[PDB]
Amino acid sequence: KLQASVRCLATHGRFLEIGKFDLSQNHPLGMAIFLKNVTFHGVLLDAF
Amino acid sequence: LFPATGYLSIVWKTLARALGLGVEQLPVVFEDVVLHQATILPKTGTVSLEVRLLEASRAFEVSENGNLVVSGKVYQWDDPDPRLFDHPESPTPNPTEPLFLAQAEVYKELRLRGYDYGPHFQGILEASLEGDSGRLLWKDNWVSFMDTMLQMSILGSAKHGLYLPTRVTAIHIDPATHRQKLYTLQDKAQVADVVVSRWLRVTVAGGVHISGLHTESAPRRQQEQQVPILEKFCFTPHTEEGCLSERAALQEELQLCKGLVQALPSQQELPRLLSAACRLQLNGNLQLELAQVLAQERPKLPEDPLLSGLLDSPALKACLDTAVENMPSLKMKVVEVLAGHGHLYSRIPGLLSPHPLLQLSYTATDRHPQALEAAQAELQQHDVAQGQWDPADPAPSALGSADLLVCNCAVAALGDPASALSNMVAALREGGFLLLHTLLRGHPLGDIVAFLTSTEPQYGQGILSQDAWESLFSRVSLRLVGLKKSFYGSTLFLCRRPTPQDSPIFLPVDDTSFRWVESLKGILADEDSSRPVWLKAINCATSGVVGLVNCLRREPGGNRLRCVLLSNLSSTSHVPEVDPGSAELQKVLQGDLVMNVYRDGAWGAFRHFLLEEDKPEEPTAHAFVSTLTRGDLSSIRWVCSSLRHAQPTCPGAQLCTVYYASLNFRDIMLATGKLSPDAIPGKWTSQDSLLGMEFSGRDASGKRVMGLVPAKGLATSVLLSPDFLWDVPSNWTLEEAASVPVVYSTAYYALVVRGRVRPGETLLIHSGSGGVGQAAIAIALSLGCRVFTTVGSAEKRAYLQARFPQLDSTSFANSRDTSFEQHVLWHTGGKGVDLVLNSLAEEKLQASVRCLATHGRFLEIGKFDLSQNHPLGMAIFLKNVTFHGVLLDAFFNESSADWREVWALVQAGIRDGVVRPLKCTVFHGAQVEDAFRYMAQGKHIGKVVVQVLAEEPEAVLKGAKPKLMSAISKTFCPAHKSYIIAGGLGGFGLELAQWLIQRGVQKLVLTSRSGIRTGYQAKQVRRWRRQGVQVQVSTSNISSLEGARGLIAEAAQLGPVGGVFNLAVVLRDGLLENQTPEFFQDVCKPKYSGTLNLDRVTREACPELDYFVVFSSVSCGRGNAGQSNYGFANSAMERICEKRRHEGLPGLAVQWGAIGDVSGTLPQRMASCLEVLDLFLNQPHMVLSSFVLA
Ligand SMILES: NC(=O)C1=CN([C@@H]2O[C@H](COP(=O)(O)OP(=O)(O)OC[C@H]3O[C@@H](n4cnc5c(N)ncnc54)[C@H](OP(=O)(O)O)[C@@H]3O)[C@@H](O)[C@H]2O)C=CC1
Ligand SMILES: NC(=O)C1=CN([C@@H]2O[C@H](COP(=O)(O)OP(=O)(O)OC[C@H]3O[C@@H](n4cnc5c(N)ncnc54)[C@H](OP(=O)(O)O)[C@@H]3O)[C@@H](O)[C@H]2O)C=CC1
Repeated sequence: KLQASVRCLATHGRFLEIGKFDLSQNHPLGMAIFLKNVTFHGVLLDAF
Repeated sequence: LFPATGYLSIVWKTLARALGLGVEQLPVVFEDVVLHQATILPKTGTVSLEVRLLEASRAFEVSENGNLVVSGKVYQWDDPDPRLFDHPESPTPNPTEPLFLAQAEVYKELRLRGYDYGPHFQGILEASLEGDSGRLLWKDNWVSFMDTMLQMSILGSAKHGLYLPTRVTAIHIDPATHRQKLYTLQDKAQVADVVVSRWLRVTVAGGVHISGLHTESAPRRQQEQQVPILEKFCFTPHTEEGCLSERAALQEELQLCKGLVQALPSQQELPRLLSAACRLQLNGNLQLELAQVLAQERPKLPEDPLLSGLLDSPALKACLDTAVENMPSLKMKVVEVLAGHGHLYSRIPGLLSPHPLLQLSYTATDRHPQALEAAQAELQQHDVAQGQWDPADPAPSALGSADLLVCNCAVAALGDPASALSNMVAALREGGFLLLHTLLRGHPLGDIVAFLTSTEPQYGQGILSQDAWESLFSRVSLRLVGLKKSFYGSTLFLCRRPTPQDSPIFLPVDDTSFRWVESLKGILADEDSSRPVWLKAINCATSGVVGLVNCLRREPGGNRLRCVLLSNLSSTSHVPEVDPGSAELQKVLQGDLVMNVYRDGAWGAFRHFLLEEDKPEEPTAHAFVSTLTRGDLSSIRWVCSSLRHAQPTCPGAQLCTVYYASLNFRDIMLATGKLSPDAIPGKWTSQDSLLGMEFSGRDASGKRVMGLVPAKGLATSVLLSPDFLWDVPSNWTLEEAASVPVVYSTAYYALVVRGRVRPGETLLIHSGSGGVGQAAIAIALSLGCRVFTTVGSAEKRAYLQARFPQLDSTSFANSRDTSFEQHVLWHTGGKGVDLVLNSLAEEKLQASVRCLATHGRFLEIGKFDLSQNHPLGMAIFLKNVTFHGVLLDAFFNESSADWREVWALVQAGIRDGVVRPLKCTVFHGAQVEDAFRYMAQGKHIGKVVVQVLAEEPEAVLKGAKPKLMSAISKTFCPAHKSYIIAGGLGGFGLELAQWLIQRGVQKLVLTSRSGIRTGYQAKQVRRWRRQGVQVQVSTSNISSLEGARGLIAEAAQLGPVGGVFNLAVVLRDGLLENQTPEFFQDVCKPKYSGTLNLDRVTREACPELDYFVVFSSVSCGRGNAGQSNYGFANSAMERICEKRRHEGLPGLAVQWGAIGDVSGTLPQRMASCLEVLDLFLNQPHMVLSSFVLA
C-alpha cells in the first residue's frame, strides 16, 4: 500500500507518512521518485 | 543485444525447474526488475549466463562472467486473477479513425527511430495511430511476445531517439489466461490484442501485464558510420588554359625560381636545385656539377609543386573521367610507362576509387628492373603489376592492347618523341586513349629545365614546343581530344586513337511528344549494324539526352550511342550550327566522344569532382556553441543560430545580447557525453545544442542584465522572457554578474523556500568550494547559522577561510572521504544538523543522512542516486525529517508564479549585499574548447566563464548588436514563410518535412495526387498539426501550368512562398525494347514539365523565394540499365536548375544513390541524407551528388 501511494504523487507533491510500520521495519524507498520534485515527510505528533 | 524479456524467460525457467513445475503451469510475478548492463551477443562464440535464486528473500540474480546484469524479485503467483488482464479503460474512448498502422509502417517508423528488428521480432500486425492499441502475433515464443509489448509501448512515445528498458516495477504472467485470450484470424495465425495505457502506465496483451516500465536513453553512437562520397556535377571545358592561376604558392615559387634564372632559397626541391646550381659558379658552370648535387639525387622533381601542379588540380580528374566514360566495356586496362620516375601510380588509382562499378588492371612499366625497385609495398597495397617495357622498344604483348596510356614525361625521360609515340600507338588498342604530361618548350619553366638537365639528352628531348607536339601527334596519326595547360607551361595532353571511319546515323531528339523513342527503338534493334547513332538536341537547352545516353550505354547496343547537346545558359551567346556541312559537327565526329555538350562558346562534357571537405562558414551576429561529434570536446565549434529570424522588439521575446556566458557541471556532462540531451526537461529539437544556463549582457535597450535560461545560454544572443532577468548594479562588472544567476537562485530555492532555514540553525553544506556551496554558505551566514562545509583539498580550505572569515578552523571536513560524518557528529554533540545540502555520490549520500537531527531536512541537489534509483531506508523518517528533491529546472517548464518568489529573494539579496559574485576565470570565445577542458580538469574554484564580447565603459549603449563572428552555416527557415514540398507524402517527402519543421517552417503545402491514403501519413500530419504547424494537402498537379499556379496561390495564402522542393516521382522501368512513348511522357510529366512550370510560376510571382531544390538520381550521370526515361527526366531537371542559378535565382539538384530507411552502391540512412542535404544547401554549386560505395 505504501509503495502504491507514492506512485500517486504529482510533480511538486508532498507525502505525509503518519503510519509507523514501514518506518520501524526500515523498508527501502526508491529515490527515483524525487526526480519529480517531491517532498517526503515523516510526521510524528509525539515529538511535541 | 540480448532482450530483457530473455532474462525474464531464463529466470522463469529456472524458477520452474526449482519448483518442479513446467513453464506453462507456473504463473509468476516479477518485482523490482533492474538491468545494469546490456550483454552483446557475439557473432561467433557463446555467452554464459548464471541465474541464482533466493527463495527466502524471493530474489533472483543474473550474472555474466561475475558482472551483475539483472537483479530483482520473483515468486510463483499463488492465486491468479483473470480480472488483472481485462483491457484497461482506453485513454481515448473514441479515436474514430478507420486508418491504422500496418506492420510495414510500424517497423519503418521503428527503423527511422533506430530499432532494427528482424522477422522473429516483427509481431505487431497492426496498431492504432496514437499507438495505444493493436494486435500482436503468437509464435509460441515468449521473448518475442514481451519484446513486442515493449515495442508497442515505445511506439507511442513522442521522444525521438533510442530508448532501452532499464527498470520494470511489476510483470505478471498467466499461461492459462494467455491461452484463453488467444484467438485465430482468417489465417491459421494466432493473435492477441494489446492495450497501452500511459495514464496508468500499464501494457496488457493477452496473458501478460507489465506495470511500471522505465526506459533510459542509449548513446545511439554506432562506430564506423557511413561515409558517403560527396561530389559536384559541373561543366568542364574540353580545352582549359591558365589552369593554376588562382593558387598563390605556385606563383611565389615561380617568382623565386625565375628570379634566380636571371643573372644565371626555399624548401621546395626545384628551387634548392637551382640555388645549388648557381652557388658553385656564377659564370661558366659545369654541366656535371649542376646536374649532380646532394639532396637532388632522389626523384624529388615530381614532388616539386610546379612539376606536380596540373596533377593535383582537378584537370587530371577531368581527363581520367573522360577516358573512363568512352569505353565500350565496364573495365579499365591502364598501363603506365616510365612508372619509376613518373610516379603517377600513387595517384591514378586513388582518383578512380569513386566509380562504383569500374574495375581497372593497372600495370607499372619501367625500362630497368632496379628502377622502381623501391616503394614495392606502395604498389602491392594497390592492384598494380610490374613491367619491363622500354619506350623506344616495341611494347611487349603481355601489356597487349590497352584502353589508357599514362606517361608523365615531365619528370621521366623519353628516348625519342616520334619513336616512343609510335611504339605507344602500336601498343594502344583500337579506339584507345593516350595521356601525356609534358612541359612546353619556350615557356619560362621549359627554359629553366632546358638550361638545366642538359647533361642527359634523353630528358632534354622530352621538352618540346607545343606546335612540335601537335604536329607529331598528326605524324603518329593520333587525334587530340583535350588539353590542360598551366599558366606557367605545364601541359597535360590527351589523345585518342582513331577508329575506322563509318557512316553515322543521325536522329533529332528534340520532339516534345517523345515520338523519337519509337524511331530509336527501331534503329538499336538492328544489332547487326555497327554504325554509331548520334543523338543530337539543338532545339532546346533543357534536354535530358545526357542521362538518356548514360543509361542507354548500360543496355545492349549501348556502345553505339553518341550524344550532342546545345545548352547555352546565355541568350546573348550565339548558338552554333550542326548542319552536316558545318565545321563543328565534323570536328566533334572526328572527336568520337560520347558527351559533346556546347555551353557558352566551348565544347565539353559534364564531370564529377569531390567537394571541399571544409565546412562552410559565414559572418553572423547569432552563433551558438555546439559539440559537432558527441563526446569529443575537440569538436566544439561555433554554429549559426536560429535567432537570425528573431526580433528583439517583442516584449515576451526581449532578444538579449550576450557579453559573458558561464559554464556549469551540466554543460561538461553534456559535451563530454556522460549526460544525454533528452535528459534536460523541456521539448527540445533533435538537432540543437543545449549548452549554457546563465549569461550577462545588454538588453535590447542597452541596459545591463543577467539572466537564467533552460538551455542555449552559450551564444551571441539569447531569447529570454523578462521574468528571468535582473539588473547588474552599478558596482558590478559584467564579468562578475554572469556567475550569480544559477548558483544563487538554486541556493535560495533550496534553503529559504524548501528548507525554510531560520536563524541559529546548523547546516552541512557539501562542496563549499563550488558555486552552489559558496552561495549556500553566504546565505547561511547572513541569517547567522553555524555551517559545516566539506572541501576536497587544502587550497580550497584556504580560499574558503579567507573569503568567509566567520568560518572557524572546526567548520571544515573532508568531502572525498566519508569521514565528515564523525566530524559533524562530534562537534554537534551527537545531535546532528538541522539542514543538509547534499550533492555527493551514493555512499556519501548515505553517510549524510546519518547527520540529520530531529526535525531535520535533507536537501538533495544531485542526480546520480536519483537516476539510478538507489534505495533509501525509511527508518530515518521515524525521527521527524523531510527529504526534499530539489530540481530548479521545473521552473522553466511551469510554475512561474512560484518562480517569482525566488526572483524576489535573489533581488533582495542583491539589494542587501548578501549576494556576492564568485571568482571568475575568463576564457575568450575563440577558446571555448580550452574552457571546457579546464573545467573538466577539476581544479577550478568559482565559475569558469566565457567572454563572448568585451564590455564597454558606457553605462547604457544605444546599440548592443553583437559583433560579427565567423561560424559554421546551418539551414534555418523564417517562421512566417511557407514551403511547398511537391510529392511531400512520399517516403522522402515526409522525412524532409519533418526535418524542415525542426528548422521552424510552420507553414507547409504537401502535394500528392491521391492524398492522405496511408496510416503513417495521417499520423505524421496530425502530429505536425498538433505542434502548431499549419500543414495542408493540395492535390494540385504541377505538370499543368494552371495546377502549378493554383498550388502557388494556395501556398501564398498561408504566407509568402519561401521555397519549393520537387520530389514527385512516377517511374516506369524497362529496357528500350519494352519502353514506349507513353511511358516516357508519364515519367517526365512530374519531374521535367513540373520543374518547368514551377520555375515559370516562381519567376513570375515568388519574389522572396530562397530555396528551389530538385531531387535527381544517381541513375542520371552515373548511369543505370533499364531506366533511360528516369535519367532523361532527372537530366532535364538538372538543366533547368543550372539555367536558374546562372540568372541569380536560387537553384539546386541533388543526386542520391539510394535511400534505405524509407547500381553497386548501398542504400543510405535517412539521417546521413539529411546531414548531407544541409551541407549541400549551404554550398554555392548548382548540382551535387551523394552515394555510399559498396
Ligand atoms: N536544483 C538543481 O537541480 C540544481 C542542481 N545543481 C547541482 O548542485 C551541485 C553543485 O554545483 P556547483 O557547486 O555549481 O558545482 P561546481 O562544479 O561549481 O563545484 C563542484 C564542487 O563539488 C566537487 N565536484 C563536483 N563535481 C566534481 C568533479 N567532476 N570532479 C571533482 N570535483 C567535483 C568539487 O570538488 P570538492 O567538493 O572536492 O571541493 C567542488 O567543491 C552540482 O551537482 C549541480 O549539478 C546545481 C544547481 C541546480
Ligand atoms: N532511392 C531513392 O529513394 C531515390 C529517390 N530519388 C528522388 O527522391 C524523390 C522522392 O522519392 P520518394 O518520396 O522516396 O518516393 P515516392 O515514390 O514516394 O515519390 C513520389 C511521391 O510523390 C507523389 N507524387 C507522384 N506523382 C505526383 C504528382 N504528379 N504531383 C505531386 N505529387 C506526386 C507520390 O504520391 P502519389 O502517388 O499519391 O502522387 C509520392 O508521395 C523523388 O523526386 C526521386 O527523384 C532519387 C534518387 C534516389
